[PDB]
Amino acid sequence: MTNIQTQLDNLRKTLRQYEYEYHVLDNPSVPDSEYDRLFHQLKALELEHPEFLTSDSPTQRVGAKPLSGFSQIRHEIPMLSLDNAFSDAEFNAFVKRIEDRLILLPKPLTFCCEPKLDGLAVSILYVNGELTQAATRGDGTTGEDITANIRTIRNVPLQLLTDNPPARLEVRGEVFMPHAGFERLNKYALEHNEKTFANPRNAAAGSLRQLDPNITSKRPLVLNAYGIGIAEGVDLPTTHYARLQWLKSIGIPVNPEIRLCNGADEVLGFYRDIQNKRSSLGYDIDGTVLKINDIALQNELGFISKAPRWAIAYKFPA
Amino acid sequence: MTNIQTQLDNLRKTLRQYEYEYHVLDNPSVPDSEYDRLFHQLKALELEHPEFLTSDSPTQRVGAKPLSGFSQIRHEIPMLSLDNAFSDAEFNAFVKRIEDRLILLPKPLTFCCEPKLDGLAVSILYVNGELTQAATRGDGTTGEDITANIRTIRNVPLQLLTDNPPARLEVRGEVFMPHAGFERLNKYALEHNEKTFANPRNAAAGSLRQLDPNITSKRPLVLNAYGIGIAEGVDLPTTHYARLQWLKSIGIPVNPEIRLCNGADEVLGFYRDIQNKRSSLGYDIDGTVLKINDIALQNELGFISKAPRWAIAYKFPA
Ligand SMILES: Cc1ccc(Cn2cc(C(N)=O)ccc2=O)c(C)c1
Ligand SMILES: Cc1ccc(Cn2cc(C(N)=O)ccc2=O)c(C)c1
Ligand SMILES: COc1ccc(O)c2nc(C)c(C)nc12
Ligand SMILES: COc1ccc(O)c2nc(C)c(C)nc12
Repeated sequence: MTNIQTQLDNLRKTLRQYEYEYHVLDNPSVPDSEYDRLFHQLKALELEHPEFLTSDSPTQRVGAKPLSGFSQIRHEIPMLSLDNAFSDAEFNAFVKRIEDRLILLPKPLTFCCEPKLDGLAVSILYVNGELTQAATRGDGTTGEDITANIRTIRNVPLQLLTDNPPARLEVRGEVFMPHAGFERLNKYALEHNEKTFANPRNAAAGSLRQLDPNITSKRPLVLNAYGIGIAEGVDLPTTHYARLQWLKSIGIPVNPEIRLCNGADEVLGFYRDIQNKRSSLGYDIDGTVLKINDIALQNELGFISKAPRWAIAYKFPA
Repeated sequence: MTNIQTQLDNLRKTLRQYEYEYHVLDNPSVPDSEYDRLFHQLKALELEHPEFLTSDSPTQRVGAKPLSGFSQIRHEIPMLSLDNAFSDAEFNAFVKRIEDRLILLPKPLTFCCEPKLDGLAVSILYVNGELTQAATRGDGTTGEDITANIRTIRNVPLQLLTDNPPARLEVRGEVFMPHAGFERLNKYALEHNEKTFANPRNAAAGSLRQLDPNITSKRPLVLNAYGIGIAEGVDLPTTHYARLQWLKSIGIPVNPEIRLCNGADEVLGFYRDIQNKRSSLGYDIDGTVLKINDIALQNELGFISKAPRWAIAYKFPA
């Protein structure tokens, strides 16, 4: 044991706690100046004592050497697409189809309702708590290595916030750029002759495709986790909301506007409440993503492969 | 010009006409003995005058040398999957979802209704009328070269029945084995010590995976074309039924039980009529495949990629 290895560990633990509070809780216990005082106190010391520097330290978010092309990554568990509804009557028909397709319909049919961010789908792996690999969605089967670019996102933890993290946990989420960040960026490109971005979706996509993390660092990107992929060494809850609540408690950013709605009548109330809030969110939203909250019912219903909406195989019973 | 090149052309034209009548029309103009008389009259002569032998002659269906492993084939146009319904109430919900999803709902909503064969999905290419390539469905993106095995199917034309065939036409269909053929096959395996087949679906799959066409030739397989892929040099009709009627007129086998039904009430009548006929068809059927007959409405509705049945992105209007 030494006083400096004790100081480094203390600073790291504090700075991660301050980052959880600022980014995930939206409730920092200290001013930004305090957070920064300790940030460069740590950074200075790691450089004065290189032997005690760790790859997941809050000061090592940015890789100094720019990359020379992205590498392909075959996703273990596939990244699926989403079905879409464009009306109250169309949404109610999708529910009635599930109501019959199920073996037993519970009296309250609970749904985890969330806003649909206009963002880029990614998959982030965490091995024994620390971030080792990040990748784009791509076609769903294959994507690209955006690890050094995901590492630069201030609200993405480099280390999960738990003493017993799982063996391997894949966090699935959408990268996006909020309005303030988007407006600040286009002023800078205008003040320093360079291309401006059309809308926040394109700025985020363009920032993620950068091969120099130092550019990405300057881009004001943000993550919001929507699901889970690989889950080794853990017993994930039996509802989607609770799995989301669980990610929030281990250090991952999740959208605060997520709610549970019992049946289509309540779900339509949520869709309407978010449609009026569109004007005061601080980020873009295409709509609402609605999901069957019970995971057993999700595994009962299942998926549907690339297939027409104009054809159906109405099968016979035994 | 010579009398023998004139004889060969005449025999080929006649034998193809007799095959259309026997296999596609189910109405042969002559007895099987007449068809066979001419078959080996042609075969004998092609062998007495090898120089005038063609690769698409009715006598060259079977390749004499067995293959040494199948080659992979990347499908140009993808081969999609099918959605499924398990009840009257579930089917009506799928219709109501289409009724709203469309911009304009026609008064009569016509559907091309057909029986669902329990068969193996294939893709057959015809270049300037003659059969050049056949392939399995596989994952949808990639399949296997079963050209020499498809060539052996008595009801699959080696040459389209038209003086102006299209540039490239991909016929999409299901290979299956009828009951008589299936019962005759298992008696032969029992009488000559070999594995029997569980049901017609497995016998057909096992026959298609043979690398020696001579085995496939002996297996009593059959094709029924359900759709079209590549379509160069032709203006395909604006309805699914008419495209099917068109395949029937150029020499391809299509199921005779296919009918047009106006609206869900009539479609349910068809589903019921086929459910009672199950007992007297002479081949297996899992159910009924129902399709929106108008091709414009098909291109309006579109497809849906690998995606959950338990989730939906209810988007906002402009
Ligand atoms: C100078 C400076 C330092 C830090 C921040 C934001 N911030 C604050 C905290 C905090 N308050 O605990 C934690 C992480 C973080 O990213 C800004 C905007 C500017
Ligand atoms: C001996 C023999 C010859 C032909 C057939 C069946 N058949 C008949 C015709 C025909 N009638 O025009 C055309 C093609 C064909 O496949 C069988 C069952 C047995
Ligand atoms: C970018 O795509 C999405 C966004 C938000 C979601 O909740 C998603 N939920 C699921 C299940 C899937 C496949 N995609 C999602
Ligand atoms: C073996 O799969 C099928 C069988 C019958 C059909 O009509 C099909 N119709 C379509 C459009 C598709 C994608 N698959 C089909």
